[PDB]
Amino acid sequence: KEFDHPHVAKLVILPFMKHGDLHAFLLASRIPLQTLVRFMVDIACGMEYLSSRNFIHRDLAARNCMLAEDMTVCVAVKWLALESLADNLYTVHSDVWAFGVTMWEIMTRGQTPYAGIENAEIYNYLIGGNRLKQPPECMVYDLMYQCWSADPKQRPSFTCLRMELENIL
Ligand SMILES: COc1ccccc1CNc1ncc(C(=O)NCCCN2CCCC2=O)c(NC2CCCC2)n1
Repeated sequence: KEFDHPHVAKLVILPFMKHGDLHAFLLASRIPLQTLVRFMVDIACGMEYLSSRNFIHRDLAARNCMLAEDMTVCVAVKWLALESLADNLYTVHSDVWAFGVTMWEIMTRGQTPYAGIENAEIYNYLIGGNRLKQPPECMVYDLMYQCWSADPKQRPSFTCLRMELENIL
């Protein structure tokens, strides 16, 4: 883990991050569409770097992304792909799933995905063709929705995700 990218947490023994994790942060602010999308580009650059080095993360979520003082985000069952729950299969494609849900957390400013649903009924709930809902006023919903295709080969790579997100400006 001698990785070095500005959207991947350095190994120093971790740096001190003035503004906390992105989850607690987004939660402080609830209790603009333009700052949230920048959050998403960051995590996507971070994730592009890791998967290029064939590092499979396995626990991507807002809680595990960190805001530095400059306010860039760096990357450090409710997030798990169909195939990770059913077959304990973890890949770039399930990491892409998790990002999808992180994209949703951001847009809900830190809501527990599938809030009124138990851990145990998410699978059943996901094979039903059901996904996380488009949050009240959200443009973006389409990209995160691709990230949760049943066929992991239809989920867009982190390079595509970043571009669709960078593009959206
Ligand atoms: C999780 O560990 C890390 C991973 C990657 C880089 C750095 C670290 C650890 N560094 C670090 N530095 C400052 C903090 C830290 O707490 N900073 C103060 C943040 C307080 N908040 C929360 C809402 C707004 C605010 O300013 C921290 N917190 C851990 C992470 C999640 C909960 C507790 N952690």
